[PDB]
Amino acid sequence: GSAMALKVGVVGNPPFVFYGAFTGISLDVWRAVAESQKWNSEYVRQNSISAGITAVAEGELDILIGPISVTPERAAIEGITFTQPYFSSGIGLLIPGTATPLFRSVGDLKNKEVAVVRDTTAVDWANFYQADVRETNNLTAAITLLQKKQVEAVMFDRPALIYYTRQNPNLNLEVTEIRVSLEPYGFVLKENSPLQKTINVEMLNLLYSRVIAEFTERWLG
Amino acid sequence: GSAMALKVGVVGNPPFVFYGAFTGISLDVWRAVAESQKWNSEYVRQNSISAGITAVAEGELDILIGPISVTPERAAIEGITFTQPYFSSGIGLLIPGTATPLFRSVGDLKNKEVAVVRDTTAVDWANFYQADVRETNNLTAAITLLQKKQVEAVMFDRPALIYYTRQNPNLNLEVTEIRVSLEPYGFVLKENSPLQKTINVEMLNLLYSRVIAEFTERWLG
Ligand SMILES: N[C@@H](CCC(=O)O)C(=O)O
Ligand SMILES: N[C@@H](CCC(=O)O)C(=O)O
Repeated sequence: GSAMALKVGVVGNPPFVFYGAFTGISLDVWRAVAESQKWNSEYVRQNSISAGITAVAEGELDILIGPISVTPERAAIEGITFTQPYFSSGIGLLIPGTATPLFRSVGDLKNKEVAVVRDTTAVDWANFYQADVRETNNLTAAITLLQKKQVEAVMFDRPALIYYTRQNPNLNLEVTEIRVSLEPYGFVLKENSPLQKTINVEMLNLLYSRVIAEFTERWLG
Repeated sequence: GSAMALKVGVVGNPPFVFYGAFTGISLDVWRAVAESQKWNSEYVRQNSISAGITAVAEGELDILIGPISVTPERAAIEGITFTQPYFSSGIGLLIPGTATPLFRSVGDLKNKEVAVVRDTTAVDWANFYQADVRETNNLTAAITLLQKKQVEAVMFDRPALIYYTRQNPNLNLEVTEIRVSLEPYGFVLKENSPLQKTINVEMLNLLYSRVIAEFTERWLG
């Protein structure tokens, strides 16, 4: 097809998004949608979810894809609308194997030095649970702070934390059973976008046919 | 407030919707949204989800509330759009206590006489799993068919089935551990509705603040 390409902003971490050029669960979901419509895409990495959402509202992007948590604050941003969610995720905690007795509930987060990645929902949850929040630029940085000793835990999306531990079994880090929150992931479109219905219908088809589950199993099963 | 009332279509069964005038989890969610905006409502019972969706598309209703499963086929209906989902439900099976050994998986549904309520997602799931589908007008009718012997099971939303058994412990009916599907519940608005963002933001607030969980616990905890 020689039709104008949709400008797709990409943000997020493994296993939902990997940067080569772009792969992961979120990319698999988007590509299945685009292919079903024979649409062309032009991918543009975004610095953060906030930057990406503004780019969609300002018309610089047609859609923002990735493991984007659907939150009240984000849904309130003028000019944008979320698609139906395609994944139900949880925000968890990564800690040293020796610290497992210390982290048994969210109440245990109070006053503990917790590392979080900037512009992620974890920043707000860590503040809400009264932790000693230490913001970092990326997950690697947050985990490097855990490997040193500045922090006692890293709060971030559970699938990303589990994926990380699986690439570094040598580290002896553990993802607690604690679920700080349950959050749905969705894509972001311009409000009243003429693409909204088509995208929702296709994402729902992928969801109900268990195709999204297959994508997830390929990266985290 | 003397502002024009929003026309709210109501459809569904307990514990999400009860008909006096209207109560239940779905009504609690909607009322919390309306109250936060100081909106006036005018409730109109709908015969079915399909009828209700058409009424929203045709402008007869401003919104359709209830335990409405967000499906690809419904999302594809012209002129409407679903809100963000507010509940994650499962479609289950109600069977006699003596039949528990017979229903251990969806594969066991093949050729079994299954009762379903017309215009519910269960009709499609029962057909998909190759059951001997017997459509009925309402849940009471489907269960009355189970109490007789025309059917070997009733396929319907799990929370409604559990609620039913709890009002009739004398019956000795059991809700199997089988989950035929996992489906999100949402409300239906007119496509590009000027109410969409406000409604989504409020429903998300209720969700994240655990208020929706409190509503559910009040009727099924
Ligand atoms: N789900 C997180 C982002 C997770 C990630 O960057 O992988 C958020 O929406 O803030
Ligand atoms: N969730 C079902 C309806 C359940 C009910 O009527 O209570 C559907 O969307 O078909």
